[PDB]
Amino acid sequence: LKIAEIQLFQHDLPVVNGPYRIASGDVWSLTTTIVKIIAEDGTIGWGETCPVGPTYAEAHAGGALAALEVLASGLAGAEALPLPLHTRMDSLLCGHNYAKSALDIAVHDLWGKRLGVPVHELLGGALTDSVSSYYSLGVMEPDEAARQALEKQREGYSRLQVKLGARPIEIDIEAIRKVWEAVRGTGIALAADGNRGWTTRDALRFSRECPDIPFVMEQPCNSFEDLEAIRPLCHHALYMDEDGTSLNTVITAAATSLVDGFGMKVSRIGGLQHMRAFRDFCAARNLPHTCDDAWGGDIVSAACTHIASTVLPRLMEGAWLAQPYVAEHYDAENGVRIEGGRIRVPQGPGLGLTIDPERFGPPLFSA
Amino acid sequence: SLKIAEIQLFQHDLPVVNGPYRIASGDVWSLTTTIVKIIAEDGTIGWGETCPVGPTYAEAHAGGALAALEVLASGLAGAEALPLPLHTRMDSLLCGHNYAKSALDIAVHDLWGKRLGVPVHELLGGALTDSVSSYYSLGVMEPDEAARQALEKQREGYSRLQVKLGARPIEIDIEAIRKVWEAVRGTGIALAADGNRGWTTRDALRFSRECPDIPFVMEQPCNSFEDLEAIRPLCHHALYMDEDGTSLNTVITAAATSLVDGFGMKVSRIGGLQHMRAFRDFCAARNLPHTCDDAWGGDIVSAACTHIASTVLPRLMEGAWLAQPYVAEHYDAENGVRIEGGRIRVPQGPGLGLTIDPERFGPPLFSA
Amino acid sequence: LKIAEIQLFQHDLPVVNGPYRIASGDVWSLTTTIVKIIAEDGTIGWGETCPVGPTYAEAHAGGALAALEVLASGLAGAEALPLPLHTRMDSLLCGHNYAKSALDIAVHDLWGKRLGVPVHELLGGALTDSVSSYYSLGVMEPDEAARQALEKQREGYSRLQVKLGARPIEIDIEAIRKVWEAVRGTGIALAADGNRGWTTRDALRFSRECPDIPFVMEQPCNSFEDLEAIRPLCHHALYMDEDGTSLNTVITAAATSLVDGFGMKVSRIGGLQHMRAFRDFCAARNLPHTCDDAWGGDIVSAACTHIASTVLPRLMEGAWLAQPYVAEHYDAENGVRIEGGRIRVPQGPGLGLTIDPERFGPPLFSA
Amino acid sequence: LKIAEIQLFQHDLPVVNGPYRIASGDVWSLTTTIVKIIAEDGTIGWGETCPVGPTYAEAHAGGALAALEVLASGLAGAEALPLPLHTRMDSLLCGHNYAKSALDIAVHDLWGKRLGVPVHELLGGALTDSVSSYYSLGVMEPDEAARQALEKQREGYSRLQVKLGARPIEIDIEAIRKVWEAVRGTGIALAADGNRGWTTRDALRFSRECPDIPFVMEQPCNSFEDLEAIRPLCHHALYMDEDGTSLNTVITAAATSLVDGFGMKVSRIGGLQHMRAFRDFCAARNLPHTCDDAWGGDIVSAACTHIASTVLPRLMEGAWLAQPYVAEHYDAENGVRIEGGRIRVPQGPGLGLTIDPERFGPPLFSA
Amino acid sequence: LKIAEIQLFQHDLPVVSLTTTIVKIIAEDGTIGWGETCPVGPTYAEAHAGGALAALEVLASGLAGAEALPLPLHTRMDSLLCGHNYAKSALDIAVHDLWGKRLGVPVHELLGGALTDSVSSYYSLGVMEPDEAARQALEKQREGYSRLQVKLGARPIEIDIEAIRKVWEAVRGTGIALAADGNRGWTTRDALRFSRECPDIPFVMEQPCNSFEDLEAIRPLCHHALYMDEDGTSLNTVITAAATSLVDGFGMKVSRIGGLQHMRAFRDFCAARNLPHTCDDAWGGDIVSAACTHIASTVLPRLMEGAWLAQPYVAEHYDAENGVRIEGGRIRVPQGPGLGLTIDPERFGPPLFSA
Ligand SMILES: C[N+]1(C)C[C@H](O)C[C@H]1C(=O)[O-]
Ligand SMILES: C[N+]1(C)C[C@H](O)C[C@H]1C(=O)[O-]
Ligand SMILES: C[N+]1(C)C[C@H](O)C[C@H]1C(=O)[O-]
Ligand SMILES: C[N+]1(C)C[C@H](O)C[C@H]1C(=O)[O-]
Ligand SMILES: C[N+]1(C)C[C@H](O)C[C@H]1C(=O)[O-]
Ligand SMILES: [Mg+2]
Ligand SMILES: [Mg+2]
Ligand SMILES: [Mg+2]
Ligand SMILES: [Mg+2]
Ligand SMILES: [Mg+2]
Ligand code: NI
Ligand code: NI
Repeated sequence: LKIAEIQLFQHDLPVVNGPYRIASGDVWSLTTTIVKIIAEDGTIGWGETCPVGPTYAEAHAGGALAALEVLASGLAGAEALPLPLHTRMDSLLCGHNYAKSALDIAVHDLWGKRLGVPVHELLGGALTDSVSSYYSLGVMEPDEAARQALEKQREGYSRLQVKLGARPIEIDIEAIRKVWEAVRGTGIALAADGNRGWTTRDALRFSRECPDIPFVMEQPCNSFEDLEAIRPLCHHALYMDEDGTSLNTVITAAATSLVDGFGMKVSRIGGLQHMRAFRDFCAARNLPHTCDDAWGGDIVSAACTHIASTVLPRLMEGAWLAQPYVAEHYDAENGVRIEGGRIRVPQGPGLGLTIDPERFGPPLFSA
Repeated sequence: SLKIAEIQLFQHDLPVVNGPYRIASGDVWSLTTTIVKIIAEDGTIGWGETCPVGPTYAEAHAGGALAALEVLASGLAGAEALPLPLHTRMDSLLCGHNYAKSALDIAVHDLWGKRLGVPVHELLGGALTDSVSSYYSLGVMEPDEAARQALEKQREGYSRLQVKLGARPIEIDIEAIRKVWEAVRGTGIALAADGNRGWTTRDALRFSRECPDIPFVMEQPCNSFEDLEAIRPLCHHALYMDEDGTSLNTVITAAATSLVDGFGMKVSRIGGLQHMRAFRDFCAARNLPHTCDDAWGGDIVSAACTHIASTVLPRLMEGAWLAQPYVAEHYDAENGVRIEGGRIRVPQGPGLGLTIDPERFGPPLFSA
Repeated sequence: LKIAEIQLFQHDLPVVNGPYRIASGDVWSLTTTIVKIIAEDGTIGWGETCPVGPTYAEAHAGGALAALEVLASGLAGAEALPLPLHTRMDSLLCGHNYAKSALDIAVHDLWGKRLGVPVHELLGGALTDSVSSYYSLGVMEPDEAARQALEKQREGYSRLQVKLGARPIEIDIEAIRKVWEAVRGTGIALAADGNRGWTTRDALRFSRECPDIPFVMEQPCNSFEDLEAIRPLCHHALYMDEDGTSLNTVITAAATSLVDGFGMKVSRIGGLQHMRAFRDFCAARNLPHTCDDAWGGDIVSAACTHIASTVLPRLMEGAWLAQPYVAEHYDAENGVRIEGGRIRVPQGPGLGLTIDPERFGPPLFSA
Repeated sequence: LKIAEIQLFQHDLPVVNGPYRIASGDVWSLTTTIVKIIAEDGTIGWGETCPVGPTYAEAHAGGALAALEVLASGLAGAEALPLPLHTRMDSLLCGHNYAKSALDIAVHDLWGKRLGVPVHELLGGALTDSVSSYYSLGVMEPDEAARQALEKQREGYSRLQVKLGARPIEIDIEAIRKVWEAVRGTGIALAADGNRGWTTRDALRFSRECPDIPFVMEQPCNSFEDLEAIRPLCHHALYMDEDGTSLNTVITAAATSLVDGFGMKVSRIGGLQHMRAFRDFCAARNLPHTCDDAWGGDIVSAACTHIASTVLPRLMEGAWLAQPYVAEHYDAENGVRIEGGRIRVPQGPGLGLTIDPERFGPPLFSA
Repeated sequence: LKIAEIQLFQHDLPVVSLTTTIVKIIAEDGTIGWGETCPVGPTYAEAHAGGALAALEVLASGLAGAEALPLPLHTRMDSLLCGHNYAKSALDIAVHDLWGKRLGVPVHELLGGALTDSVSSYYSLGVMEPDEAARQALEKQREGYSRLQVKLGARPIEIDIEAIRKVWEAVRGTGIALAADGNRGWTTRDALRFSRECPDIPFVMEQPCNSFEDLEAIRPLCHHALYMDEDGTSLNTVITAAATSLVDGFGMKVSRIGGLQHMRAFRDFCAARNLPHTCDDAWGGDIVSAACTHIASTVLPRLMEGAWLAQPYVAEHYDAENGVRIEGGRIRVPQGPGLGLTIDPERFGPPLFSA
């Protein structure tokens, strides 16, 4: 089955209860980029990519659109299968995983609709009908973080990510301690996310002062080299997030045993094809990981949920979704949502979405 | 959610045409293959196969295949016929025994493709090519004769030659590789020197040191992972792992430490197509060439290897070796894959692309 | 003296007060595989191998029988001595140490009977007339683990292994702490056996939270690579168990100083010939080790007791026997047993057992 | 002096007598992206960035424009100095060095015009009035490469880069051998550029077969990890080019002594501010390097020539310019050009260019 | 069976003399076992005849009542004296002799079972003029030796290189294995040169330099195999060397490693790691040579680089009938009980020392 046409759209998503505060930069609203692939038989597949602001990673909305124009321009006539798609995409544009991801998601949607099976089947088969999620607390005053921590634990979340940084480390330590005192005993898993915001000096301190607090340190420092620096000097587990920019890079990290796990985003790694290989890699190495993306609506969230359902539950640290912060569903009936801290896995063909072909207005670009 | 309703096991002898096939770790005259038939609840069937290359090549043998498949089969009825649910269930029934698990994995991919009406290569992500390269394996033999066969095989169209060495003085192995190279230099054919675990580090160092002018890769020259690590910083020839690549975990250790420049990879050793496709993706990310082989087998094994090989970037695919030229019979005489002009046409039918008579292998040895 | 005939049998050993709980898979009852070697003069030697279920290690009862069939089929005519035996066995079948072990044990039994000396003499000579043992606590409720631990210390065991895993690490930590509370001050040695069940994340936490508890961490993680990962980050001693699958691998581990000691099983290493080499390696390196096997009756237990008797007591962490969990003795008079937490070493020829040749019924296979 | 306005333009540059063949992908024509910064007093500075096709690196013309739109939109009121500029740019957009480079170049042009001094003075002071260059031979038949090598050597180039790859390694070896047979005896420097195109297998072979040929191996393989893999196994010097994506990564490479030198592009490292730091790092480490960019007209070429003039000549491997492949000059009088294999350094204020404010037509974007 | 008495003797072994030290262990039933240790003079290793005797007096004085088995023996010996492996080796050999005699089986059976009835040997060429070495090399190849060790050093590296090239030219085509033994005599500077100039000559470099550290220095810079000899002073050190893959093989001496009990462990270690090794000792008569031959017979022949014996340089036998000897470059393995020797209890005269 061949790609006949590709259409590109953008749409705004304002942060409900915003802003969402991250040490690398806060977000109040997001411009998502939507891909529709149309097959020669008229069937469609949807894809999406939505950077969380322009400073979180090497990605932005205008960049997604520009890269997708290049990719779309060379894709008519290509087979709508993941390996042929990626081979063609790599021949048109180097890098830009986050743009490539949107086309990859759309191909998986189209493929599943063609064969009449859910994307999770195409990814090897779901191991579960519902997946755990985790809640991310933005950088905030310690007492409020403690208050929300308990609130989200009572709502059913199995894991809590505490965002830190962009302020003195004293306050970050105060925050993690207060959150811990609020939720200790509940068995909820704890991640301290520095979002590249800490010098090695302060990362060493954070771990050294808190041996009694069972957080994992998620991307505390700004580079792969700084993770290597602190690894032999921190007795807490270390997780890579922002630095995991390719399958190659994660292979370097986990075979050198630099980290004990990953925050992983579908768009950063280049789509479900590479996310599936990443999952298989982590399973082989017994390394827990999340199944996230940067931001987005129903399309992104469906993609993450489908991949998350194929991960051994003990290794799946949770699928984080932007859903609670997004005031819209592209598909009000079937769009995934967090319920009791968990997410029900879609069972329809493809991503499990029915979205009107003209939902996102006239195309910004067609090829 | 199509479930497995019944599993049947069989064994069948495959005598080596023009045998024996000579390896440093153990010669082979005839091989016992183990066949799995998975019957789904709608009566659709999937075939799988595993056939160790004698009992001394690797930690695997025909009797062991059957015994492990009995344990796996006994706990598999009612399982979903999808790769991840299958492997999760299999791992809950029996630790290790990748070569046995591989047969069930292949059968599940066959059944899955038939249910969906698509070839196994589609299920593995999509073929990049309609035909794949192969390589010829010259057994350990007299040097001038190795050279004569090497040229014959090059002229048949093989893109790559594997020269089997070992179980004799290193002097002779060096003589062989030089005679072979003299015969084919200038044809551009790729060259692998396979020590088949047979060299001490002493002799491996010598083999590389004496032949900088011969562009072989050294395939599994020594007996262990540690010995590969020993010679790696002291050999200026590329090094490939084969026998030591016993799990996804192990190959990840090897390639991210850059111990090797490539792999001979066998579907059964890695535990089936599910793991082989992850391995493929790992090699693609690392730009590491690899083969797509298995130990031995008939049409079922050979189809499995051809399907995965079709999904590899041709510049990284060192060839799919098949036992086909050494196997007198085809299970499916019409659709069974075969080597023609040193290459292999990729099957396009649903599943593995085979139709095998349900009673081809006689009554089941075991059913569960 | 040459081997004239080999006979194979299987026998079921139901777990007394079962099941025995392991993170890698629990056990309710076990099929043991018995080897009888008949020499050309009619003298017999017995051997045995019994995996602890099919998921603990790469070994199962059906695999033992299948491998022993191949080995037995090429063994008539071989000298009944350890090196000629292993040389012939390696020419017939690659690997399968647990099967090869049964034939090795039988050869040592036969050899000792021919020469009129105990197996411990053939292994270099016993250093003691009784050996220490250790008790293995299955995964259980922390308070009950603590109660059983004190009870076993009071029986006279010099060491306790606490099995952990297949549940949240919080509970494993609660268990080790409560066990320690119960037995501290008695000087009983403590092992915390993760049985390959912990991610590196959780292994780091287990050590980090408990510097005050003198456990060794026995095989906390699933691979050699994960042991390498946590080694520079845990201040507790690390022991290898399941990963010690050959003399080659042990040499890698202990000369890189990856571990401070070993759980070692006779079947995993391939028999008494390799176990005595292993013992000599540990003595040269001052590394303590156990002298165990997976499971089995009188034959396995005799083998473990004989090798254990030749180890310097300060390095011998104990010989664990399945005996207390096995209802029946093959030789009720001479079969070894744990008394006051210790085991009296047999002094008769060979393994020190006399088993009726028809004890296990007719042979399943003869060659 | 503050920035009052930023204008963005694009312009076509067809490869004179192309294509220019690279393993990572050939080029027939390039779209350049031009920046004009206007200060509050009306003085202007010009900048430029022109990726060499979309597959050479993680950069493309559409991406340059999209990123520059984001950057320009937040730069009004910023001080026209390198550190204030980069600090502001980094607060607006993560990464995208190739886009940031264009604004950096425009800032240096403006700054030099305000102070009445050449950019090379602002960079610390030129050490020479003319700089060496090197000629890059595209991938071509070995016989043709050898003849072109001979012609360029006789023309006066001090160094030749031979582009290789995207074909059997046998042909690359034939090519470097013939080039060597042509230029041995002339003293010209030789670089063999694999352009990320070789597996480690083939890179090992290329070096092993040619110890008598004094090439440096420039970026033979596809990743930093692959350079690390071959480094202890190749007796030829190794240079990094494509992998040198930030000052951070260069520091990792040269302090671990992974490489003996660099091909460095101004746009990849993020502009003249970072190129100057890179220059100082190479001087401290005694590591030779080029002063190139990916492609471009007079603006890019001026920037490269200015930085190149400040490098110790013995460490300056040459400033490669796209000029011979570019039909037009933005400033026909003052635009730099290669003559006798060398480049005369401009001496006017700023970059030393006068370009009509309307040369590129109406702005595509203004902020 | 307990040790009742231990007697020590010294004897001047005439050459074709060196002071050998003989141990007789007498069991309580009157059964005797013979052991021996004989350093090659005082400068080759940290060992000498006077030291052997002094250490053996200490060991003998605390051994009455000990069990005549290898592990009880070594446990008691280590409790009486630290190190002195070469002295301990003599008692270890005597214990194995006595044990085999008691059970009526050869030492090779007690060591796990012989894999062959005859073992390969190798010839050691002393440091000599290059043309002479080449002439003798061919001579010894034609006698049937499967391996040739060329001793080098104590002179300019230029001449060592000339010597190895001339030897190789003389014997290439015969398949004889070649070892270049630097005898700790080369600086790393010269060891690097020796390998670098000779990639075409298939020697292994046996102990080229003076320390373990120097072997570590040259290992990543030499494309020739490296063997350890003199530095292999304990099982512990061997484990360090071979698991770090510092070397590709060993020259190993029974006395240096502390006797047959430790040599057997070393053999098993090399078999696990696929590392070839010799089975030698420093010097000695029939007792030392029997011990080496028994352990050598239990090694996989492909891994056994040869048992070197002092026998052709020793002008007498303790047991002329059963003493091992090299014939056609190989050694027939003894088959009688113990070491396979019958030596008169009064052969060496009255004890120098008894305990
Ligand atoms: C919590 N996230 C998954 C959502 C944001 O995009 C930030 C990210 C993270 O873990 O850093
Ligand atoms: C050539 N093979 C694929 C066939 C045998 O199974 C041996 C194997 C190899 O590469 O060694
Ligand atoms: C305690 N054991 C010896 C008995 C089982 O076989 C498990 C084993 C262990 O230490 O893991
Ligand atoms: C020679 N260059 C500077 C021109 C192209 O942009 C490629 C580059 C290189 O060195 O690879
Ligand atoms: C050849 N040896 C065994 C005898 C001498 O004692 C020297 C020694 C060696 O290999 O160095
Ligand atoms: Mg994060
Ligand atoms: Mg192979
Ligand atoms: Mg254990
Ligand atoms: Mg370059
Ligand atoms: Mg020596
Ligand atoms: Ni510490
Ligand atoms: Ni070299």
